Amino acid sequence: VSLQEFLKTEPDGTLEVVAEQYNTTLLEVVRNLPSSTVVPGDKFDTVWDTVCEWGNVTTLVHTADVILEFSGELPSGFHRHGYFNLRGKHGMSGHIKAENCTHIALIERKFMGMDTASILFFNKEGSAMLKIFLGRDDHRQLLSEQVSAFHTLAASLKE
Amino acid sequence: VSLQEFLKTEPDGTLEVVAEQYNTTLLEVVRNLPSSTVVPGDKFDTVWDTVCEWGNVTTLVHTADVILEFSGELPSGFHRHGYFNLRGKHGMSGHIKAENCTHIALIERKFMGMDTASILFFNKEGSAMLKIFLGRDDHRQLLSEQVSAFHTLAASLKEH
Repeated sequence: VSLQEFLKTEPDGTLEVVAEQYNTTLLEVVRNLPSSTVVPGDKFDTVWDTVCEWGNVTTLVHTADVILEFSGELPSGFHRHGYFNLRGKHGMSGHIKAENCTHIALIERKFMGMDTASILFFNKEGSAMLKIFLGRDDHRQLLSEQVSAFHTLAASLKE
Repeated sequence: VSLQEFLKTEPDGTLEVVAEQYNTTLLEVVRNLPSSTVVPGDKFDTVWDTVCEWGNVTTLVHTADVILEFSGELPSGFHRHGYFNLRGKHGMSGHIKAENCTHIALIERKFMGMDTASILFFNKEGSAMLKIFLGRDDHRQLLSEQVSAFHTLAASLKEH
């Protein structure tokens, strides 16, 4: 089966190993998803500044040996000398080489039966440099008000 | 000219640049610092559980394109199926492949004239998988109560 008709079931797990199995990038897998919106990285400020208004979200960084995730409001930031510098908001700060972000995707899919809505920031190799996931309530369901705002952003970008 | 001689006089920037400039690993640079304590990765639980008592610290992860840092209390965690899983309370959670941590270092040095005190967790290639830095006050000075606790941990790591 080719990649696009394969991603039309719903993979039993993460999108990263689908990319392996087809000798391709995470970005190429995301493009072939049933429900994804992919835009160039010059939409970074529009996407970032929009999510900053959504309330508590989860920001995630993945390395070979660590996953750190931060639940809370997305900090605002400013550009200086190639860096996007986060302003310290109740805990999380740091910097992003935002000009190395060449693509951004908004994704909706099931992950092990769980509705998910995420924003993926891609580097020039087609791999993820950062992920943001929508927040959840006490019964582990998405916050519908955030889902609505996410849908508004996807429509404004593309769809 | 040699690495240890070069480090006896405080480099003007980060320690990775020194390893870059010397074509070696960050761990080898850290070993040759004037003020460092290096222990094996089996001290992970002792180090982690100790820092969890220190108050607000800064935990940092560094990738090619992102640095994220979290200021606050270090979350406790539990081991399961090879992961150390954080019980994220006030924001930061996640998981660490702690059995891939082969060395831990406690470091004190000046960074651009600033006293700093850090804990570096190393992978088997001798590079950093995670960093924890001591907290600061509004004048950007270290919290001396944390520095004292850091010194207590370094002394205890030198028992074995």
